[PDB]
Amino acid sequence: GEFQRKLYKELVKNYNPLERPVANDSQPLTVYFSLSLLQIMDVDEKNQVLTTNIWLQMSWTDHYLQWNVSEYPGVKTVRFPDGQIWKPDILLYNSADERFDATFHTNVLVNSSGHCQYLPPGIFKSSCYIDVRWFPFDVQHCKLKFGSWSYGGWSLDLQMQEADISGYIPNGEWDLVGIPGKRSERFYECCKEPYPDVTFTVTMRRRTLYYGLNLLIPCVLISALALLVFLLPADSGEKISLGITVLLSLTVFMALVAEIMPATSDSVPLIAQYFASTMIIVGLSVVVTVIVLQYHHHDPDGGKMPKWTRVILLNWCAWFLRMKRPGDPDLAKILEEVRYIANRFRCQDESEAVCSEWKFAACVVDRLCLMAFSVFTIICTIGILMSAPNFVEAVSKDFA
Amino acid sequence: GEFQRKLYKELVKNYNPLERPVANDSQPLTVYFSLSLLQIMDVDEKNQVLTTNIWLQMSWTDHYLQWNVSEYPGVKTVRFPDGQIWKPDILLYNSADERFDATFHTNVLVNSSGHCQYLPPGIFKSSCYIDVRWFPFDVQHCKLKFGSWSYGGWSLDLQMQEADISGYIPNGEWDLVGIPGKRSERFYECCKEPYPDVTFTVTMRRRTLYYGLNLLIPCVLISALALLVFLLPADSGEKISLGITVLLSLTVFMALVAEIMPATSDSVPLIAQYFASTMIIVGLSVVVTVIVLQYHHHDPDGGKMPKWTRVILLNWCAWFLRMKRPGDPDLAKILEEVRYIANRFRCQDESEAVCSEWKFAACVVDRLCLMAFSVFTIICTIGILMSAPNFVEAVSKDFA
Amino acid sequence: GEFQRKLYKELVKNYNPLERPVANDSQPLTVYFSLSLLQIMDVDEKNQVLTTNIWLQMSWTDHYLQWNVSEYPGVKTVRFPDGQIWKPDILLYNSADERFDATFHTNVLVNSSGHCQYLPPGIFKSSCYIDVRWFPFDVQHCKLKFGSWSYGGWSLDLQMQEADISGYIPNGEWDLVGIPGKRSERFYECCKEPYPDVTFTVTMRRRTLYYGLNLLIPCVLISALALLVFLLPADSGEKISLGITVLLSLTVFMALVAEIMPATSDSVPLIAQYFASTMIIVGLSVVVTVIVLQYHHHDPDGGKMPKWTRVILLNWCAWFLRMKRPGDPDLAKILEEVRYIANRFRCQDESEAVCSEWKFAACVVDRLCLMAFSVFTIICTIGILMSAPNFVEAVSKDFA
Amino acid sequence: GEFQRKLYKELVKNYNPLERPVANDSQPLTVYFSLSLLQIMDVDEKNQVLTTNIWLQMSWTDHYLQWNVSEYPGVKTVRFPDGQIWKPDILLYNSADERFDATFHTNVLVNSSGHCQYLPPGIFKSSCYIDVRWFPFDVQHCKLKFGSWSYGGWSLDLQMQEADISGYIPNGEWDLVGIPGKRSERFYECCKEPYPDVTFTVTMRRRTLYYGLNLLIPCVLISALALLVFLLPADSGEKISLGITVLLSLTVFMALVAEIMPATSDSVPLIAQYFASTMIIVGLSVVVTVIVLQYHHHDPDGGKMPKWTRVILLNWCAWFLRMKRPGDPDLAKILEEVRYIANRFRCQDESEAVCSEWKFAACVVDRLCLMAFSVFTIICTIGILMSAPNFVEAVSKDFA
Amino acid sequence: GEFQRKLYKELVKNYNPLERPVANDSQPLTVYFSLSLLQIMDVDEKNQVLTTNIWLQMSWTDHYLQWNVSEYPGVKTVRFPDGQIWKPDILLYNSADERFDATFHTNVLVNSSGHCQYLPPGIFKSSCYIDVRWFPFDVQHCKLKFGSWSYGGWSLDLQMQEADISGYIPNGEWDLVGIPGKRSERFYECCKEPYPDVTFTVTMRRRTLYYGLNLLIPCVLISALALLVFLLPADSGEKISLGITVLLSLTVFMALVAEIMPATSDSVPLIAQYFASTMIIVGLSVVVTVIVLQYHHHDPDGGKMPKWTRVILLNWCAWFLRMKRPGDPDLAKILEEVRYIANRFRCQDESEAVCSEWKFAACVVDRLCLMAFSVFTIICTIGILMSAPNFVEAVSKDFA
Ligand SMILES: CN1CCC[C@H]1c1cccnc1
Ligand SMILES: CN1CCC[C@H]1c1cccnc1
Ligand SMILES: CN1CCC[C@H]1c1cccnc1
Ligand SMILES: CN1CCC[C@H]1c1cccnc1
Repeated sequence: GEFQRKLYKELVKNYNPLERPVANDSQPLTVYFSLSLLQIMDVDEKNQVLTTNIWLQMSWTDHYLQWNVSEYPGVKTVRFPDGQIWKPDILLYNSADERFDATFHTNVLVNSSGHCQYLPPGIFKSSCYIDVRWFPFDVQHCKLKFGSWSYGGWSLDLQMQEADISGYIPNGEWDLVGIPGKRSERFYECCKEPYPDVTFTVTMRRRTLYYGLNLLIPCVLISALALLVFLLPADSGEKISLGITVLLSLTVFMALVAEIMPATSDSVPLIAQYFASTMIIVGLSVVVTVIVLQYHHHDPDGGKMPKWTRVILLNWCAWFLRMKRPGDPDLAKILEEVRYIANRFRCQDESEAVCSEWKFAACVVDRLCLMAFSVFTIICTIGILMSAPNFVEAVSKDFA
Repeated sequence: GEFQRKLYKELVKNYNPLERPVANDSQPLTVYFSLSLLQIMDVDEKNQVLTTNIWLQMSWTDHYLQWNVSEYPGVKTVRFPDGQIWKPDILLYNSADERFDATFHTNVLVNSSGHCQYLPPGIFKSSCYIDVRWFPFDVQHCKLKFGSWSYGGWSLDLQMQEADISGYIPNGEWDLVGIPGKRSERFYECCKEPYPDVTFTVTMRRRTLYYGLNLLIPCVLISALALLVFLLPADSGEKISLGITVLLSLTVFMALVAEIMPATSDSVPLIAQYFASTMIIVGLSVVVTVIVLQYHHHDPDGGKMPKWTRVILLNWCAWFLRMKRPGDPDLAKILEEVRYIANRFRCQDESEAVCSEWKFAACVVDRLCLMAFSVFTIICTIGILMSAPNFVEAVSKDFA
Repeated sequence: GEFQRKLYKELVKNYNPLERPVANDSQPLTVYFSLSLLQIMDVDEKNQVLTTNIWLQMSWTDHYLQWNVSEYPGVKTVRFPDGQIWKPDILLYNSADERFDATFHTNVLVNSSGHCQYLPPGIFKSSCYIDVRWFPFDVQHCKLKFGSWSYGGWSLDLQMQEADISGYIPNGEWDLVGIPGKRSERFYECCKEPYPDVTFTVTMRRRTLYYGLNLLIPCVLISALALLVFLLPADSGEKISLGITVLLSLTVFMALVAEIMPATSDSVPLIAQYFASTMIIVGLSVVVTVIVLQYHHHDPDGGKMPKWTRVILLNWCAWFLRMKRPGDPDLAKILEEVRYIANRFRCQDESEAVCSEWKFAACVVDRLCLMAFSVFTIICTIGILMSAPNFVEAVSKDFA
Repeated sequence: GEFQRKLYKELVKNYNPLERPVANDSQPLTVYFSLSLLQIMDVDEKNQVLTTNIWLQMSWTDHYLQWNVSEYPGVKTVRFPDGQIWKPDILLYNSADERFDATFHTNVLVNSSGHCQYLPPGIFKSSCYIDVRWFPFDVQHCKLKFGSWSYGGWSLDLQMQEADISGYIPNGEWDLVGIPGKRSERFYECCKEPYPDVTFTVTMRRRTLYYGLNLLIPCVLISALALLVFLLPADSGEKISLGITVLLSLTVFMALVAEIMPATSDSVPLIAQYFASTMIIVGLSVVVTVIVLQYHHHDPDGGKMPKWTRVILLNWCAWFLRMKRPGDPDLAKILEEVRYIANRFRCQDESEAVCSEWKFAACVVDRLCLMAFSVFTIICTIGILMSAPNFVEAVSKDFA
Repeated sequence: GEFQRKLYKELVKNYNPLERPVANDSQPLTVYFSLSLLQIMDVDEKNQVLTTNIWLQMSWTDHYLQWNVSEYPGVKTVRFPDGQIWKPDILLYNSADERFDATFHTNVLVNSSGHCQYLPPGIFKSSCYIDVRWFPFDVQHCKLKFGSWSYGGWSLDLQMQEADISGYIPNGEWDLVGIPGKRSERFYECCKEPYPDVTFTVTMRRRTLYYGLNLLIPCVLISALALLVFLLPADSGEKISLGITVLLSLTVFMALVAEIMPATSDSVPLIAQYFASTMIIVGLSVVVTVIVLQYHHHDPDGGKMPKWTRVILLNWCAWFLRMKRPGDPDLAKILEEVRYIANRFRCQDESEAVCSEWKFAACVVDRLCLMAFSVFTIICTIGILMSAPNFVEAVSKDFA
């Protein structure tokens, strides 16, 4: 259109894109900054990197891009590309992207009264501190720091508008609690001028259904299966095999799965604590299995039972568990020979009785250890899980 | 040519690439937008990222790029590169690429009557919601949202043309069901102007041949082989080894293959449910194996069976399964000694008979458990698989 | 030089880089397109992406870049950079690179008679269909489609010259069979103008030495050592251990190694078929081992051998395999007592006689199944391998 | 503003961005270079790559960008983008990024007296030598070398200001010791001119809580559990199983975990030394277990022990460990026959006694080797861990 | 300064960056090309990609960039950025980066007599053929080809200066042997003009301390521990378990670690050959263990030993190994009964003697095969290691 073309010709006349568009130079320029979050595309615990897809909202009044709509009847808004009009140098301070600016420079809508608008999208990659102490029931606060790079408080009076999450799409792993913001002024060793900034904190809670179903439940079930080593009769040579195979499976599990955790040293993760507790339980189970096998395979001539252990293990533990406690010269020479045979048989029977008593003591120790270990692992797992905060509310929100 | 050079000289005379080419500024500009899908290169279930090779189709009428062919006899079409003529700022709203615009800016052909065409290719990386509840028999709908970034409904009246899949090449993993689309107008908190957009939904079904062959069949086969623990005679100490080895192999299979699923918590995947069912079956098989070994290795002097279990396990289960149920003074002192030997032998024989009865009870329990577990696992696998919709048609298309 | 500088000044005068350099605008411009394959950098079966390092070759006559060498004695060729002269917009249609154009824009040589040359290099990433049905003995045909983007048949008459592989550096994995090319005209729904293109098909054969040494041989050898379960005497209980451990090793092998295959569903790959056959063989070997152990550990009082199985297993299989088939009152009651002990011993002897017959039957079944499984695995492996085409020629080229 | 626009117009009049802004060309230009470390985002031991978020600080006096504020009442500072004013070509010499320069070119603040300021951020990726001889208790010194690329001592007199870590955020894995630096002049084979540079050395210490908890503790515990093979009674048959399973688990652990060490050959890492010691201990334990099983399973008729091993193993080791040491014609023919039976029984008892003495000797060796191996492993692990320097202080800082 | 600004104004007057700066156009331009290798950042055996950080050195005489220093007292050197003065289009022919030109375009210094200098750095990624036949003791020669892209011999007379490695920082993994180069002229099918090039060959040797310590030693030790299967007494059922577990661990080791070799078929790598030999040794050991178990568990009623094997295994091998070779009517009916009992006992003793002889033969076979296998494995490992060239010098340089 003739009017649009003439207005475009007259609008850039004597216009310098480097100049701050203010009628009075001594007065600061007010820029309203906001944010429009859409997706928490990825959060990387190991690298402490937050990746989001957001739209930055900026607005300011331009003193030179004004016209009377009566003289230009058809046009009411005009769009300027990058590098043709002044734009704020608002940057993400704590950006982790290889190129510092991840915004996609788009056009700039302009009022008929000089008011401007700027909505550059972009995949923002910010470095936020990630806490894994209460993993996976942790609540993460990551901060997005936005502020003008080379404009101070006397020049660009940055202002805050509430973040908009109307277009936000739910993430399958993280539940958003809110995105509050704050505006503050900081001094720098470079210069004697304040540099106001707008910081948006992203509070997200991790959904624990997948992790609880894939890590906690299988490991708890395998630990409960490890207790089966104490129900295997000692006569079958499979207790050691079962215990060591369970331990090998679990030690493969921890190293293979719980490696996505960052190599931080701020504190021990809850999952690490619980894996360590399970490893201790399984190792002590193997130790007790070795002790039980040592008691079971005792030589009758190796040594009699000591009085204290004999009396305690055959009276007190039996009472507690209600275990059942088992239990012419030719004739002369031929008689002597058969007497020898029978005496040897009697000695064999006495040795067998001693061995049976040893086996009973071993089985009693085994049952007592099974009960104690089951109680210990139940209480330890319950306490470890309940130690983390927001555990009950997380379960109520996820499983219920 | 002289005519072509003169027309190029006269075409850009007083031409502003920022101006919307409309004869009447108060009227909007009609832009026909379409899409030409070529390949679904990659869909990332874990990353919720879809990657496709597509060509965007845009066409609009330019009021300033017109000429009389009679005055330029040889030329009929001209091409302008990027940044020399006005082009719609149509962008992919839900882009997941590091740079928002993935299009490759190509030349722009022009009619002799001002009509234009624009066919920029590009590797579009859009973020779509990926549902894995019915994996691998899931049907996925992902939306590609296209619309002008800075032009509203009063300026750029975006229209729609049906997507073209004539050049589409098939994927070896996903079967296209179609690419429908819709045009809608929505408001934004920025401005009081509607912004029409065109959204193309991609409906793709996953081909399940590879997954069913490489995950389902091996796991069902190994679960069926785990039932062999109940056909092993208890006299050989290998039931526990077989069971624990099968369980370890299955837990490695799970934690090694079922990891490409995203860590979502919307719902439990079907494959996760079926792996959990298989894990429960194998664990309970190990528990029953320990029970059978406990029954088999019973001390004769430990205690007789309770009459209830004796009668039930020796009558009812035997009848149901048609089990076969097995079964001077020198002479005086020599007499007493052989009497003692024979009495000891008779006691040994009766103890052996009791032990054999215990072994029979253990074997009968084992067989009953084998039958029950086979029925349970068959019905559970069949039900879990048949629960997912479109299962039968997926099989008919893939295997048949 | 003065002459060179003057010629450069006069050559750009009134030159428009957007104009097609033709004396008669109605006459199409002839562009000779060729390719210079240098390397096959990488071919990605999983992602269906081919990566090559090639030099495109273009040649066309320019009407405006001509001069008389008599007037410029010293200069005979001139080079222009990108964006200063007209260049064909020849693009790789089926490109899979994040940016569509992977070429590196270099200078353009010019004759003293207007003839031009343009050889841009680049790492080209094309989406070619990869067939893994006969993996690893497959022959892959991948197509590189080149053609002008915005120029039709009435404007840019593309012509094909034979591809040059003179500087081709052989790859250590793939053997180049040839790079034939073809030129065709195809229509588009946009426009009523043909768009000639040049398509180069890359026929490469996979060298199978590495794959046959690292995958086929170890799996065959592991199956051969899994057949050893049928040579272990049943009295020693490690048959189940050996069989299950070999099955575990093989199921780890297949999952860990045969994962570079794409998740395609066009057809079952040969390596997948062979792995499935090996899995079936090992699982059936475990089943037969369980059956053999069940026959070996049979209670003598459990039941006599059925007549049919007894006669056939002790006559027909023995004949076939030529197996060896094994085999005052005081005195009165002392008589009665010794008679009792001897009768018990005789019954005992009959008991181990029956047990030895059972063990012989189990061993005969074991040897028969060993022979059957050996012959079956041999014929299955040979047939599966020889089913794929070009097997013999591939072996003759690689190993011989 | 009118004053701002006029000043911008007059400031770039006759200004060449290529010219070094100095009043006297013969005098060098003083540029104060500093650094503002913000985060140690990632260090790559395998790739010898350091990644940090830093802000470079540069300052210099410009003789052409000066004005009298009395003539421009409102403006006091002006900002110039890249490419419009002269900037130092200060580059990171040892950069490991695909593009050599990673700085984000930002605007340039300017005084009212010509003084300048330049604060370009960037994700700096540098190649620093990484020493793993004391892993994970190592202290790393990586050098960042900054200096002008094409300006010498006579032209650009680079000066140094102390690095600022006021805005530094702690890293969860590395504890910063300090960031000292030095300025030096070094010559080049190209040119007879010094090129002063500023080199910042980053001294970081690795926090060892995570590594000590996840690698040292599990491996020490597994090694301690490997000694349980010596407490297993020899009558049971799981000693070899336990030993070989522990060795397999440990080698799987080492292969899967100690792979993020770089493949350097400068020296053997401490973790590699300790893993090798553990592997040697476990292998020698398996050898000792084989020897003990050979001693335990000795045929009585195979031959009596040598007198030397007899006396030593039954006297000296027993004393040291205080182990208990176990321990008408018809009548004639009937006597002869029963005498035969009894003599055979006596010979059997003699052989049994010899075998029991063999078992006692085997158990004595087993206990002695258990004690020796426990002492050896404890001293070896303590010595290896204490060999690394700063071990005590690292433990005190992390665990205490 | 005024002089510097005036010289900058006068230097670019009538200047054309496209023009070759030569006084006589017919005469070629002499460009001195060199290289300053700094670091071998990474070499990719699998990808056949060599990554180095180098500085390119170029120098040429410019006819138009000359001035009299008397007229410009202060300035003596000037710097031009990219695109303002003519630069050689020297490119890396065999590049592998996604963009062909990986150099960073820095400033260009100029003499007071027209002599120029150009030092563009960059991370150069070149495709070099990598030979893994003698891995890890291989010596790699990779070629970096540099030459003018669009300038021939008649125009740009390229000259070579020796590569500079003064600034080289030694790599931990690879030892530099030297970087010699050559200059040659090649003809291309495009043009009838020679195109001289400079090719630098990088001769690098791999330091083998890490690989020898982490692959060769563990596998040799594991094979030596697999040889322990022949010292286990056959009475303990653990030979099969030990052998199969070692084979499983080794087959995990190979497929898990020796995967960074490329899938090349030029020749079998030394490490692959050694792994194949170890696998064959372990499999044959398992076969021999199965044979020994078959001999040990022989039914005495199965059949007598063949005379040949009896005599050879009891005489020749025993002599060679010096193995010890073990070794009124009532009275009548009581006589008959006791005679029966004793006759059965004598038959039992004869059977036991036959079984003991079988056990002796099995043990002798076991010891003989142990000796043979130890000798075979030691000779095979020594020979396969010594086969590779530069083995002794690599050992002397690394371990000594
Ligand atoms: C607040 N700004 C952003 C970081 C430093 C500071 C600054 C000061 C002067 C010139 N550039 C940047
Ligand atoms: C519809 N457009 C795209 C997203 C927001 C909106 C918009 C409005 C004004 C200026 N830029 C963008
Ligand atoms: C041949 N070109 C490449 C693909 C389609 C066709 C085309 C048609 C119109 C405008 N641009 C491209
Ligand atoms: C100090 N500069 C940076 C590295 C080399 C040196 C240099 C010398 C001459 C021309 N360019 C660079």
